[PDB]
Amino acid sequence: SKEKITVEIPAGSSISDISTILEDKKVINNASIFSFYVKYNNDTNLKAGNYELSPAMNTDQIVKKMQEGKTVAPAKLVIPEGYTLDQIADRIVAYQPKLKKADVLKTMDDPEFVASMIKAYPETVTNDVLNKSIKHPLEGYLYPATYTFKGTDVSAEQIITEMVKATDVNIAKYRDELTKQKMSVHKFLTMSSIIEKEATENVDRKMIASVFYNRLAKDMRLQTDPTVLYALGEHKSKTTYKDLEVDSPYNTYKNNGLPPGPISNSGDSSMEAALYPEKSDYLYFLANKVYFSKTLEEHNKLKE
Amino acid sequence: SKEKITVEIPAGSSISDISTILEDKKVINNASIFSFYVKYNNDTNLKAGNYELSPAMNTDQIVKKMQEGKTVAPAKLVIPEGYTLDQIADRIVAYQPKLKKADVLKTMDDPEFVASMIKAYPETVTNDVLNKSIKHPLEGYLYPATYTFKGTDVSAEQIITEMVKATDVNIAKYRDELTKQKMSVHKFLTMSSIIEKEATENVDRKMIASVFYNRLAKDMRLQTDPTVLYALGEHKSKTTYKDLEVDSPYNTYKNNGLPPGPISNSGDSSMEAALYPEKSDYLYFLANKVYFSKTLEEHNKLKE
Amino acid sequence: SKEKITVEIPAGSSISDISTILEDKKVINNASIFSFYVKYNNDTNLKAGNYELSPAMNTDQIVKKMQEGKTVAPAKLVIPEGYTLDQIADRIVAYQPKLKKADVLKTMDDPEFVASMIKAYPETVTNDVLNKSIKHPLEGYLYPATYTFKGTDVSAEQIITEMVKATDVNIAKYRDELTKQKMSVHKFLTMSSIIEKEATENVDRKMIASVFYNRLAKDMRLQTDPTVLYALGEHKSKTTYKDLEVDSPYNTYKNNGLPPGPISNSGDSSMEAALYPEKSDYLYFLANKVYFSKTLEEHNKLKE
Amino acid sequence: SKEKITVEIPAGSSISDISTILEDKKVINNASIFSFYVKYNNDTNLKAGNYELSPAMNTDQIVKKMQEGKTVAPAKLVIPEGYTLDQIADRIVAYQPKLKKADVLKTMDDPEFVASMIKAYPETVTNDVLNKSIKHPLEGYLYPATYTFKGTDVSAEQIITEMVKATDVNIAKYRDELTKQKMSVHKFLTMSSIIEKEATENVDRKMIASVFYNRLAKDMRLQTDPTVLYALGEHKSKTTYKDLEVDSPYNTYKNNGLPPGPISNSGDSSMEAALYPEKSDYLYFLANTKTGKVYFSKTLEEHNKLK
Amino acid sequence: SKEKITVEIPAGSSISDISTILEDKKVINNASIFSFYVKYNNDTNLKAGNYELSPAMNTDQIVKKMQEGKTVAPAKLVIPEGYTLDQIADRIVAYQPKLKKADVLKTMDDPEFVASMIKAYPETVTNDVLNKSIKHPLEGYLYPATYTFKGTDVSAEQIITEMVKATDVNIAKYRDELTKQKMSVHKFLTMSSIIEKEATENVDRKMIASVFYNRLAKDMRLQTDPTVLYALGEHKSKTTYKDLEVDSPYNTYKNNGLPPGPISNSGDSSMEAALYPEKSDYLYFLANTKTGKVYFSKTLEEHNKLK
Amino acid sequence: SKEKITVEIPAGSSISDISTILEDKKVINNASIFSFYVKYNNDTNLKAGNYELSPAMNTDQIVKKMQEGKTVAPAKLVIPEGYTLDQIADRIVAYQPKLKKADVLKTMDDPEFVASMIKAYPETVTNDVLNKSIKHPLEGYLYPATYTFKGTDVSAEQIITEMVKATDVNIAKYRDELTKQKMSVHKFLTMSSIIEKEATENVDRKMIASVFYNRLAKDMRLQTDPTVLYALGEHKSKTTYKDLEVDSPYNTYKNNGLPPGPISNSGDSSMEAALYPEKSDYLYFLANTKTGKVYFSKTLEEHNKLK
Ligand SMILES: [Cl-]
Ligand SMILES: [Cl-]
Ligand SMILES: [Cl-]
Ligand SMILES: [Cl-]
Ligand SMILES: [Cl-]
Ligand SMILES: [Cl-]
Ligand SMILES: [Cl-]
Ligand SMILES: [Cl-]
Ligand SMILES: [Cl-]
Ligand SMILES: [Cl-]
Repeated sequence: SKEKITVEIPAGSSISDISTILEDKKVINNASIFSFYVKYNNDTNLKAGNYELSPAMNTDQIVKKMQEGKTVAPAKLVIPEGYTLDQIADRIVAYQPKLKKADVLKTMDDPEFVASMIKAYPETVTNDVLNKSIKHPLEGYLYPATYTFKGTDVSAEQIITEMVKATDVNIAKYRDELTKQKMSVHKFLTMSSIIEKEATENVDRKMIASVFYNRLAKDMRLQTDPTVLYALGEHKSKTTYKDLEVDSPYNTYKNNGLPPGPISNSGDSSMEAALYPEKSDYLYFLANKVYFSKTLEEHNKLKE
Repeated sequence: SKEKITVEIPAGSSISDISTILEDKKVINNASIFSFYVKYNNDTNLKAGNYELSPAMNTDQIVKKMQEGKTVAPAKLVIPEGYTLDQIADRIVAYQPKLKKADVLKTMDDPEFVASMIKAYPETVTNDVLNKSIKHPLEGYLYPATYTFKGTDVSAEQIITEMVKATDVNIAKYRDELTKQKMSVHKFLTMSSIIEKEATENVDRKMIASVFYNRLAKDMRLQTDPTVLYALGEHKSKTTYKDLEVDSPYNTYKNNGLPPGPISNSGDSSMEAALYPEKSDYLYFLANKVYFSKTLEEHNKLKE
Repeated sequence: SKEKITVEIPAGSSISDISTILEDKKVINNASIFSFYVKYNNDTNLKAGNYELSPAMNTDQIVKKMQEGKTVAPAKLVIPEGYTLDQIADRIVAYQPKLKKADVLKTMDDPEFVASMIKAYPETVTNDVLNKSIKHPLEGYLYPATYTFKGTDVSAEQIITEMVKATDVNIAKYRDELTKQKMSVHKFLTMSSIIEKEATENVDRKMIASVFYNRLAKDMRLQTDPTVLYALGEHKSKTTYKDLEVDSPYNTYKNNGLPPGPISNSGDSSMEAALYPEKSDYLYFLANKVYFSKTLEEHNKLKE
Repeated sequence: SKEKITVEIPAGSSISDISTILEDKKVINNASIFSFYVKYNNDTNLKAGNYELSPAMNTDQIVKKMQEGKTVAPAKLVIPEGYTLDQIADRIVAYQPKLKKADVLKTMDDPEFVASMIKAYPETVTNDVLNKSIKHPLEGYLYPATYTFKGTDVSAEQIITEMVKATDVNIAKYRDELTKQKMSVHKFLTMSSIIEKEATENVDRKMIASVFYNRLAKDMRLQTDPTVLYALGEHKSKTTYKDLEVDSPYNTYKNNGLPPGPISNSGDSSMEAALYPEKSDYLYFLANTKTGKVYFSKTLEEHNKLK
Repeated sequence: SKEKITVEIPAGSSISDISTILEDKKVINNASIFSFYVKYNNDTNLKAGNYELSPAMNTDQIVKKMQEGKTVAPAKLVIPEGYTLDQIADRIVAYQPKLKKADVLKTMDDPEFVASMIKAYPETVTNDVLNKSIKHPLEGYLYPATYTFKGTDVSAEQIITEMVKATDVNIAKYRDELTKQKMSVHKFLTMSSIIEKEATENVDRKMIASVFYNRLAKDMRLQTDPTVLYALGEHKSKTTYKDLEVDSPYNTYKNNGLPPGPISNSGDSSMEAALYPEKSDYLYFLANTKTGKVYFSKTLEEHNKLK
Repeated sequence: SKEKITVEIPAGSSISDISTILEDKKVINNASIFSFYVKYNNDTNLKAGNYELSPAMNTDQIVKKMQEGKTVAPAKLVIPEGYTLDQIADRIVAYQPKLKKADVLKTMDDPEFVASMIKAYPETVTNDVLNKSIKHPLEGYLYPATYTFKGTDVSAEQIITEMVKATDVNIAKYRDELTKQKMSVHKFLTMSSIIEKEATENVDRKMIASVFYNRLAKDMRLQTDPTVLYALGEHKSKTTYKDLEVDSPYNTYKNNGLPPGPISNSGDSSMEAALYPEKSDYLYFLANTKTGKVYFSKTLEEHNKLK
């Protein structure tokens, strides 16, 4: 009654994770033993979410409540900012384990599914996503936020649709300014993503933005590493010299202008940054504390 | 529904084997714990075969499905080529564990059971198997292949009968050529078995056959080791000099001609080899790469 | 049906013992795990006896069959020869665990129970057992043999009564010879017990008997160690010099003649020995091979 | 030769907590079996912190590192913006483990140590820091940067001195403007700090600064939460109502003007804002408790409306 | 003194997989208890391969051999027929563990190493191996036999040289026939190889050879699967339809003639077949996907009928 | 300082078997936990035999003794009555472990060793032992007693010699009677042995002896089971019907007279019986398969009636 304890099970939680949350919250006495019960009975299909449980509630009543998903708040699909479709796919299958990563990736790039989004969100997803130079059409169109779903075994299509919708809803406030600058949504999101992937912790994004706009204006290549990493389709730390020679239109070391599309989704500061850049004469920047230099010399003479 | 996983349990699988296949296939989380469940409840009578299972299927529902043998494909009794009745008996009891090896061996050599085969497969099993010099009448008559059975607790007689039948069915294609060369089935199978036991991996069986026919024709003893090993009734690696003195009609070091019967069952290449030997003047061969020498000298001068 | 396995559980078997017999006989796969099941469910009241069990019989069906005592042959109370009432009491409580040793010992020496035996078996248990010099009246009257009982929670009185009855039944054959030599049952059993406790493995009991009769006849004390050990009420190996001074009528080092009664029950050879001693002039003997010497000197000069 | 996984064990973590983090991070295979090891051997004295572990690392070694507390020692001493002396003390202890937190705090506030700084950097640290109402004299005077030391048992005094020197060196460019506006280094760093703690990453700090100056010129209290939190010497995110009543000169809800000194150190961004604010009519500001987008409103009603 | 059981741990085997193989092979008694040992001690870095273990061998030793990967080192280097340079590279590494697979492959294809062979064995390895269209110049030139080396850190070059020398020595008997038919050693070894990969043990290779020659004389492509598999540098059993479309001069479904070079080494049986085929009218052949009995049919219809 | 418990591990004991005997004997507390230790460490090579263990003895030591087979070594070599050479061989090996059973048996039957005994003890071991029909020449000639040896690696020959010497010394008292009855030492020891194996402890051996002599004088076969069992070289309790048909001169069901030699050694009791039997008309005897009380009946019917 008033002896209730509210536990929170994040999406993608292992059996040990669940067991340990239950012990931390005093619902059960020993995490190992609960893990043993689960594996012994093969009750591994536990649903994430928030549950109202009580101490000395029989182990089977607990497990059964979790297998039936009788929650007080649903499981949370958290999609962070700076994520590629591939990374988002990892989260989706960790959240809805009956889905397989290869199928989710197939749906995201499916011509018929992509066309449905173009039709359903015409002012956000346009024919621009169909450029043959783009690797994955919806890259950058799945918005960073937490999502929940009421259905059972929800499809990858339903899940992805909500992430496109959130993008449509959340950039509505930027729409008049996009029209004022005659900037397509696609380019807006492209610029935001390159700003997103370079932006450190507390670094000023509006300055980073100004460096990229300044370079576009003077016909200098953006020479931004996260685009090369994206072309090679990998989420690694550094980029070697051999990587700088990757033959891809996303390679901003060998191609002038913005890449064919975004390389990830973006946060609001990166979006504000793209639309309202700072006015400066900076053409270079180095990350870690971020030093903006305005000449060829100052930058090269600012190593170590 | 579409969440089904097909698992395959080979005949003779231990509890650990079963447990591990279940973990490999993602039906259960932990092999040790399933092993523990089985032994704790004493549910050790699990039937081999193929099952349609799903993840998070309760452990008892899994075990119960395996105890009742509710399979999508039956258990497979695999009898390899080059096997003696004794080895086949090992497989039979591993496949149908309510049978005891001593009883299976008794049935194989039972006068009344042997006579029934002579009557049921008259063109394959003839009075030749009744020669008092033969150790085990049906040696070589149980064909190498995979067998399945629908009945419950099938008798050793039913099982053995099918292996005799398969021999009858599969040598039907060689029957006209046997008549053409006036070669009894018994001798055909005898020759095939000695070819089978000498044949290495990729060695040419038709040459080995020609050496044995050449020796028969010149009244030389076959001097083939697997026959001595057979006489001593053991499945060992080497044959010592004291073994070469075993007093048995199967001993081709002390008796001229083919032994009284086969020393094992044979594959199709060994059978083709027996009926269609190569024409050559080779009288010796040494195994490991197989070198055929055509004179007394060349062989002795080809050691190490 | 024909898959039955007969297991034998001796009286006094621990849980490990039971578990191990079940594994040895192939009824279960693992003794430890069965032990775990028993202790986990607290099903420790398993009845000894012989059971018809089968492999893959569910653990609970096995335990339940043993808790209900549904045996094919009852539990065996084995009483060996050369046992004191105290040792017999150990066996009784190990066989019928609801009884307590202190109560069983109380019943054995109870005046009213002793009198009932005198009344029920008048030609075997007589007033001689009431001599105030006797430590335990029925000492030696409980016969060595295996006993079984059909009742539930049988009383110590019922159990002891059967051991007195067996003595009455089994010495019936010696009765005419006892009358011929005018030897009371009490003395007969007393002599048998001292012969029983000295008798080694293959030593001749009729010679030992003759030494004790020879000593009685010449008024020499029997000087037999097991009587001193009995007086001190202990089942130990050796007897120190301080033990030889125990002030008890059972002490045959300080009292002439037979002790007041038996110091244990006896086997048939010891009984035959008491009634039909050998004729000799031996007055001493030393145990280990047993050397009988006929003079004071020969014995003392036969150490080490 | 081996791959290194950094794991973090939070303070107050139970044995199950630790086991499960190891399994999550793929250093061990099974959290239960690890819990059993710890209990069986009775190795329950496991220290919280950051460790560099390897998968397949023998269980004994893992446990032995946590028992002894052989945690990740940073190659360099990094001091970020918006940090108080207490937090700097942590980064210092983490970097030079032979030093104890209590001593480093004492050195910071040691009258003789503070007097030596007033003597060594007279243009930067002046008698202003000795004002009776200041909690910690050098609060705000240890510059945010990356420092390294050649020495072996580097003392807290040596380290702190390098941070005070960095401040002195790095504000040299603002000297001319400070002299022109007649703003003391102390009031300068005070504004900078209240600006620093109120700005999310991308916020326009020059507007935040203008609000404060506007309030200051209009005799309106600054009412900035970070100053309340600093008053309580507490590193939390939100302030309660009871906190707003705290008796302290640092409480800008109860006192007009700037607090007696800075509440943290500041980045160049904030320093520029302090000296070069924007000329505007804004007197209120609110950052979304979601996006971190700062909205400046001219009047009290406009501000309240944003709930 | 002790009995030795060889166990095989396949690549990608889980801990349960390993435990159960040990129990199956009777090296340990209980797979569960072994899994627990591995997890408790955190000895999860167990290398795949072949090991010589003994029953009753202390658990620590077992695990220690697998961790260190102290696998069965063959006394001799055996190279069977039908092997490609990649497979020879494995047998070499297994035999001389100090050598790495990547280097052995590089040596095989090293322009300077190949030129040295053309110089050392001029009657056997000629400029033919330097044809632009060949994947690996020495493919087919390393003879199948058993080799042994007295040396200590025998180099890949020494080893490969002995195999090339064996080829040179062992084809000496075919020289006279090659000269008479004017068949280069290179085309000789090419035929031999396509014959080798198409014959089950007992099949009549001289008929297989006649089919190929017949097709060759009739301008019919050889359409032999093994050449397609070799084109993909893949050691599988069956070829899919997508594989038959692979763009490569080695693809005998898309190009007439023999491939640019051999696809493996060959046994004497195949070599005889190449030089002494049977005179016949067969143009197709099919081996049972069951018995391995090869059926030669004269026409296209007769062939198709065997499904 | 410590209490010692002797435990016995029978041949073919499983790990559970061993664990449970240890628990029964109170050397360990819990059979399960011990089984787990054995399996976890993979110490499954536990030798059968008799061990002196102590309670609280560290588990590792217990297991280590059984692995190495460091069993209870008797201080002295005791040879009881009714023992055959095979059984004596066991007592010898148990006492002097460096010796192997197969060698001790060979020495016993070694022609040169036997000839040396015929030479060293000519009054006792004569050419009679070399009779073609005897299984083991010295069967019955190794006296039952307790022996001890000062030597270090005492040989089987030295040991056997002492037992043959004991026989020679200890039958000296019967010499005069043997000469008077003209009974060879060999027939003497033969009777003694068949008398020995047929007597329970307290049975009157002089009556058993009279039966045999009576049968012998009446040309009735002795039909004594122990001779049949000895014929089969088997140490069992009961003889089956198939055993009674065994082809051997030792089989007294198929041959008249005494067997070719003794079937074991004998105690003085049996020896006296052989030389001084009782004069009686008994021709049959039966010992209860319960009490071991021997009943002698004069005729065939009286005997059969006792079923
Ligand atoms: Cl607990
Ligand atoms: Cl697990
Ligand atoms: Cl087991
Ligand atoms: Cl349980
Ligand atoms: Cl349960
Ligand atoms: Cl696990
Ligand atoms: Cl086991
Ligand atoms: Cl442990
Ligand atoms: Cl341990
Ligand atoms: Cl316990």
